Amino acid sequence: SLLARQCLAEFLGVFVLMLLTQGAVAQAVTSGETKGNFFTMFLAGSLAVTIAIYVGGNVSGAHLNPAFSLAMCIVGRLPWVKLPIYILVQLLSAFCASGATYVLYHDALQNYTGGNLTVTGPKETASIFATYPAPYLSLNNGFLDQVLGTGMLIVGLLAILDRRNKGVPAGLEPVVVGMLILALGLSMGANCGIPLNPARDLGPRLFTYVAGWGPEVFSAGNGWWWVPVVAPLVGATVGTATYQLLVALHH
Amino acid sequence: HLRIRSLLARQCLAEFLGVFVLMLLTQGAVAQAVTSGETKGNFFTMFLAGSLAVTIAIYVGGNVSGAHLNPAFSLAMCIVGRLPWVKLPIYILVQLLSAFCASGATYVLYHDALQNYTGGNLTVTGPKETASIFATYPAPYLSLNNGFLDQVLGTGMLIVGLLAILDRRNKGVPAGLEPVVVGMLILALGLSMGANCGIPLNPARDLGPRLFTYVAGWGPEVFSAGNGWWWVPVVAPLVGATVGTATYQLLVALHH
Amino acid sequence: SLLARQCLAEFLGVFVLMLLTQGAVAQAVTSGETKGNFFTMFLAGSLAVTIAIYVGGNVSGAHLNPAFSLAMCIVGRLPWVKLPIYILVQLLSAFCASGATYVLYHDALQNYTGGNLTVTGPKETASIFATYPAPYLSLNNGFLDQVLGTGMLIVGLLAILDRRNKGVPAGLEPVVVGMLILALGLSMGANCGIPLNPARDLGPRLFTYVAGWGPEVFSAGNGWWWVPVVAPLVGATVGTATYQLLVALHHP
Amino acid sequence: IRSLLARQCLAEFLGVFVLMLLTQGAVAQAVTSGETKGNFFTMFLAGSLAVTIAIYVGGNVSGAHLNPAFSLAMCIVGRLPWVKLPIYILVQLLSAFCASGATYVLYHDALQNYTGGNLTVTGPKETASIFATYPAPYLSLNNGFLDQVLGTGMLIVGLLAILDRRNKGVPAGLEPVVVGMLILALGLSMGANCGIPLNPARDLGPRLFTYVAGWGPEVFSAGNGWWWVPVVAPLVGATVGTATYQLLVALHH
Ligand SMILES: CCCCCCCCCO[C@@H]1O[C@H](CO)[C@@H](O)[C@@H](O)[C@H]1O
Ligand SMILES: CCCCCCCCCO[C@@H]1O[C@H](CO)[C@@H](O)[C@@H](O)[C@H]1O
Ligand SMILES: CCCCCCCCCO[C@@H]1O[C@H](CO)[C@@H](O)[C@@H](O)[C@H]1O
Ligand SMILES: CCCCCCCCCO[C@@H]1O[C@H](CO)[C@@H](O)[C@@H](O)[C@H]1O
Ligand SMILES: CCCCCCCCCO[C@@H]1O[C@H](CO)[C@@H](O)[C@@H](O)[C@H]1O
Ligand SMILES: CCCCCCCCCO[C@@H]1O[C@H](CO)[C@@H](O)[C@@H](O)[C@H]1O
Ligand SMILES: CCCCCCCCCO[C@@H]1O[C@H](CO)[C@@H](O)[C@@H](O)[C@H]1O
Ligand SMILES: CCCCCCCCCO[C@@H]1O[C@H](CO)[C@@H](O)[C@@H](O)[C@H]1O
Ligand SMILES: CCCCCCCCCO[C@@H]1O[C@H](CO)[C@@H](O)[C@@H](O)[C@H]1O
Ligand SMILES: CCCCCCCCCO[C@@H]1O[C@H](CO)[C@@H](O)[C@@H](O)[C@H]1O
Ligand SMILES: CCCCCCCCCO[C@@H]1O[C@H](CO)[C@@H](O)[C@@H](O)[C@H]1O
Ligand SMILES: CCCCCCCCCO[C@@H]1O[C@H](CO)[C@@H](O)[C@@H](O)[C@H]1O
Ligand SMILES: CCCCCCCCCO[C@@H]1O[C@H](CO)[C@@H](O)[C@@H](O)[C@H]1O
Ligand SMILES: CCCCCCCCCO[C@@H]1O[C@H](CO)[C@@H](O)[C@@H](O)[C@H]1O
Ligand SMILES: CCCCCCCCCO[C@@H]1O[C@H](CO)[C@@H](O)[C@@H](O)[C@H]1O
Ligand SMILES: CCCCCCCCCO[C@@H]1O[C@H](CO)[C@@H](O)[C@@H](O)[C@H]1O
Repeated sequence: SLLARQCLAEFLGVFVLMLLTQGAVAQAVTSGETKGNFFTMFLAGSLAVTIAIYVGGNVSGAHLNPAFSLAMCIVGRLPWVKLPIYILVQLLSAFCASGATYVLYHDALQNYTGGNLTVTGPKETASIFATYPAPYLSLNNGFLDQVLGTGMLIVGLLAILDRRNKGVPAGLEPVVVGMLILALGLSMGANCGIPLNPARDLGPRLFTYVAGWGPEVFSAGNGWWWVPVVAPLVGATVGTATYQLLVALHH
Repeated sequence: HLRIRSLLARQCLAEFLGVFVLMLLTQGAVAQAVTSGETKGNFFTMFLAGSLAVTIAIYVGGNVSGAHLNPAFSLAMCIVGRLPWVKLPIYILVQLLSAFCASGATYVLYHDALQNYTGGNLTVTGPKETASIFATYPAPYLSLNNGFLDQVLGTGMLIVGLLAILDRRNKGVPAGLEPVVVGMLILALGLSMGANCGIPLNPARDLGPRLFTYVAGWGPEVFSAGNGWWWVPVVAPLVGATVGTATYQLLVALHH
Repeated sequence: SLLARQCLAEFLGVFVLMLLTQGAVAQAVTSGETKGNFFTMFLAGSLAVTIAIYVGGNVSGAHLNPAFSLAMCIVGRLPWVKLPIYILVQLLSAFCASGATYVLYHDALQNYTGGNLTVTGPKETASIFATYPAPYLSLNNGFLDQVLGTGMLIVGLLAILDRRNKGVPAGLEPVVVGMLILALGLSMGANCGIPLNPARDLGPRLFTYVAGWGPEVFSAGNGWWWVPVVAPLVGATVGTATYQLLVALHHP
Repeated sequence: IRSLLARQCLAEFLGVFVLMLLTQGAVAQAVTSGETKGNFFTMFLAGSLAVTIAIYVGGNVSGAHLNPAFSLAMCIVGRLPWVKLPIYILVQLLSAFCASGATYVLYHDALQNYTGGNLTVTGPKETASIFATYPAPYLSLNNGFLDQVLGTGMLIVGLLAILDRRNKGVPAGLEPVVVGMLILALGLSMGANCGIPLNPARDLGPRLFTYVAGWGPEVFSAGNGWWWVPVVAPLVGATVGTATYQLLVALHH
């Protein structure tokens, strides 16, 4: 079954993406920042994307991201009827990787918290799994952040995926994508941590909702949960339109 | 039916796109470090991000063969006869405009963080100054002379490298990796000669955003600060590109 | 017959691997973290794998790791009867490279330790050579940690080596492996370092046993020493069986 | 320039000059900023970037040598005439001396601000080590000599292996990048004892600069007379490294 094969690729790639991304936050948090910090988190996040894109068969393979799946539907490369299935698989995979992360870091989490799982405050561990905005950040500014960041990402991915573009060399495309993730992380990561990917954010938030952290994962940050869902989708639409226009202006 | 037939228009669009990306990533990383109280960025993160921005922007621009992104490089391309002189004012203006616009986007991207960091007080010098998010300012100890030399050298070295990567009489680095190697050059320059004044090496990258901060809340001190520093990142890199290009060219002439 | 050349490549590669890896820990610990830290240790271990793999003739050359050698047997690329030879050579090279590190950092060890060679305290230097778990880590968590990390490394190496995949540009395979090791170190290095390699751990632990640290190197961490030996082997087996199942799933 | 030796000397001067500007530049950036613009990691990283840039400048690994130790290796394998060895070393030495003056000028204002004009070799505000290397205070001469024999021997074996057109190694056009990875690995694993000068010209030439440029004879007496270890020990490392490389090739063929 082709759909099944496509679904396997999404599940595998999102799983590896999420393990490495979340593991790097758990490493920094539960170690008191003696084995990780903000830079380590951004770098491991960009290496996670490089590796996951390889796992998924490169940029032309798995999407790993509802935002990118939307972009593929817009340009005609993925049938609209398959979009919910992809997003479902990507969400489930991120949910499952959060469980793997929880088990990988069980002793470290227990040691750091004494078993007290919190969303805010000095020992909070909710942000190992999903993102939370900086304390100063309004919903509007956060929405803008993650329209711009995701639209930049999407235009970069589409230009790499576009075979008529002379860009990066065969077999290195995931490495350059990793470079862009790093650049975005270090230049646009301060407001709310470049989730850039609604499955990357909602799947794990749901995991922490049911695995001990409770409803505050949805009320925290002024109801922040829906911004990493909606804004990347807006960013993918605007980014796909921008890219399609640029192509039209060029030939 | 939307195809741009004019070559000049296509070239201008590339300048605009590449400079815009270069400047968003470059200024964003300074803003991230500054506004976060250095908990989300720092000097190293700024130097690394600025060299990543160059790599990414040169890909966006069509590799080193495509967009210039830099009035100093555009001068070099004229000097070696690859850009008609008459197009040079057009390129520089589009570069300036793109950098100005990208500063606007940075300002909107970091509005809440700026307000929180400054309480609304937009200063150019002092513990909480934020003008250096957009344009570059010299260390307090630096004279114009030393600052001038610093930018002549940094920019001259950059241009010579770009010329060597471009020159097809050389063996060249692998196709599709030029931008990565340019990025590595930018990183090296930032860690070895970025202390005096933040290595702008690009008049558009500096003046455009300085003009933005002039009108967007920082006032005329952006032009008086540093003993009238604003003109050094304009003139010195152009002097550096001229000396670098002349140096590259006789070296080549010297081996023929 | 290429057995002797195959052994030489294992010995050379492991030796560069261990010098660079251990040196970076010694540089960090011994300088009071003024010339190294957790991050340079993880990055140095990445560079070391990249350099050692070039030295060993790239991913299809020296194995450098009992867990990869085990994977080569399972998939039928290394004869089972050579597995004990490769592991022995890998173990011996890691033991010798620890001697080289000790000599390299002789004055710095004495300055850091005043001659007191311990495992566990504030001036402990045993973890320059072999890996010890975080104080909170149970043997269960540490075992799972190594099984997962090594399994991920091995799936990555299999996919790079497998010529049915489109591949990574020729002569950059080692650089991409190094990026995986960096990713593993930053995302799952906190529990017990990322030995990922039985010879890289047991070889040097044997060295510290006889070179001055004593039997504590085997009782510390609730008898930690066997976990970096057995867990990467289980990870190699589980990763290999997973790579082969996925693959078979895409064939008839 | 019709003279072959002339063009070869020019290549050595230009390569070493860039190597030194970038290498010393990063130490001045870290020291004179009070480590707000650089630190130990930055110095190691910029050192490794300087080498790959300078090796490009020189025409890749099969171009300029940039290093008395590597030229000795080239003489031993017959790829460079012995009678040209004192010439190469002298040009490498003088390039490093000239590059140190460029560093002093580039960082003139930063140096005055940091020292108040008192140039010292030891103590809280010493600036001598911007230009040349000094050993960790705990290090004996013997241990530093071993440190530089091993570090340089490993560098030389890597470089010979890359030069050796019989080896499948790095993609054409990226050999200087992999050498720079090597220099970073060496800096992070073996840079604590005395930096990783690995290069007699990189060390002596700058030391002679600071000697005449205001730091005085103490650059030669500091570190229990340390100055000759980064001169002699890389030469022994190159010799040992070259024999080792030749042994290993023979062991395969
Ligand atoms: C664990 C660290 C590195 C693992 C790297 C795996 C690289 C090989 C992946 O190839 C792709 O796998 C997809 C499944 O996801 C399939 O759809 C298939 O088409 C194939 O082309
Ligand atoms: C799998 C899709 C289902 C996800 C739905 C989870 C969101 C449930 C709504 O939670 C509420 O969100 C408000 C913001 O609207 C917050 O103010 C807060 O009070 C919170 O209680
Ligand atoms: C990262 C943002 C940049 C995305 C821009 C996508 C534009 C695609 C350009 O296509 C190329 O345009 C040339 C003319 O310019 C043509 O001759 C032809 O070669 C065509 O294939
Ligand atoms: C993040 C890395 C992205 C790699 C590939 C992006 C570049 C692909 C298109 O580039 C170039 O767009 C220029 C406009 O800027 C045009 O002039 C056009 O001729 C085109 O060729
Ligand atoms: C780190 C950035 C430094 C700038 C890179 C310089 C690019 C010039 C590439 O051309 C050639 O690369 C060849 C490899 O084959 C070498 O032989 C060398 O002769 C040179 O002619
Ligand atoms: C429209 C593009 C040009 C941008 C701004 C033009 C120059 C602004 C000049 O400002 C003045 O420059 C003097 C010279 O350094 C300083 O001493 C100080 O008096 C400053 O107030
Ligand atoms: C920092 C480095 C910048 C200086 C650039 C020096 C360029 C040297 C001139 O080119 C060289 O001319 C040789 C003979 O004319 C050719 O055989 C070929 O080798 C070519 O590469
Ligand atoms: C700084 C790293 C530079 C490395 C440049 C290339 C290294 C070449 C390694 O050669 C390999 O040596 C193996 C012995 O270990 C042998 O098995 C042999 O087959 C050979 O292929
Ligand atoms: C203590 C365990 C640590 C290393 C693992 C040892 C693996 C032993 C495998 O033996 C081999 O099994 C093959 C298939 O099972 C058989 O074909 C046969 O060739 C036999 O020789
Ligand atoms: C489950 C997938 C198993 C795939 C394992 C087989 C890997 C193929 C080995 O590669 C080959 O190794 C040679 C040396 O042995 C090299 O010289 C080169 O020719 C290379 O192509
Ligand atoms: C740091 C990440 C390390 C993982 C490297 C993963 C294996 C790379 C093998 O080559 C890749 O094979 C894929 C499967 O065919 C293709 O999709 C193609 O794009 C190609 O590049
Ligand atoms: C050259 C390598 C030799 C192989 C090393 C394996 C021997 C390890 C045994 O440790 C023993 O653990 C005891 C705990 O009961 C200690 O009290 C003491 O008896 C010690 O001897
Ligand atoms: C060639 C491999 C030989 C290595 C043998 C190591 C000796 C075994 C370690 O001794 C004991 O292990 C116990 C449980 O593991 C610990 O609780 C502790 O009491 C320790 O002293
Ligand atoms: C920061 C500046 C980066 C410039 C990189 C320049 C790389 C091109 C240098 O090519 C080589 O120049 C040698 C002179 O040194 C000559 O011998 C000649 O044979 C040529 O092949
Ligand atoms: C630090 C690296 C150690 C150097 C080891 C080099 C000796 C191996 C030489 O033979 C290797 O094998 C084949 C011929 O033997 C070819 O592939 C050849 O080009 C080389 O690869
Ligand atoms: C080719 C140029 C050679 C440069 C070196 C020549 C000067 C030697 C330095 O003099 C003395 O060296 C003694 C030997 O260690 C030290 O004890 C120390 O007191 C120092 O004063």
